[PDB]
Amino acid sequence: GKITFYEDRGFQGRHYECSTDHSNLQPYFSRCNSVRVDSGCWMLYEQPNFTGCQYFLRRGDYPDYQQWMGFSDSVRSCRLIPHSSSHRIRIYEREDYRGQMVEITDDCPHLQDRFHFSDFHSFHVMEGYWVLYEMPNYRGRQYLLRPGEYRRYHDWGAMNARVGSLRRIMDFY
Repeated sequence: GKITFYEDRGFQGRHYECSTDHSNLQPYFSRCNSVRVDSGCWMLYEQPNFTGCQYFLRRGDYPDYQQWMGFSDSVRSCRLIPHSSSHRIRIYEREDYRGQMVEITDDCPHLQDRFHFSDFHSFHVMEGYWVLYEMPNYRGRQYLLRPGEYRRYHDWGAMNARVGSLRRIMDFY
């Protein structure tokens, strides 16, 4: 993976070339107003130690933070998402894997209109890496879901339970 951060929009000003996870990007730049993703899928985080708002980026040019649905120009830590050869998640109606459940291996641009239930409060990621989104069609607040268990929204770093869509992370081309 290779990603480059730029302090000013349109790929200007101080920049930093990165090919690894970083828990603290503050030594290399103080703001991030544009990004070039040479390769790989990335989760960027507004605050150090993979905290605060999260944003999914993949190969391509992002001349403004709005292009990664940024809340601001803050980017202070990052993860390079490893490859997933398959994706499998269980979606549950209530917290702690209770209520109705559905298991999917594809993307879901609208949770509400698609299943036999209309409420979504816990997830079990069996395979692969996903991005959970606040709103349908992959908009709003973004949350990385890694292989593992998410009993309630606190587990995926949300301030509340609002969810709308689910996308597998895979490299473009």
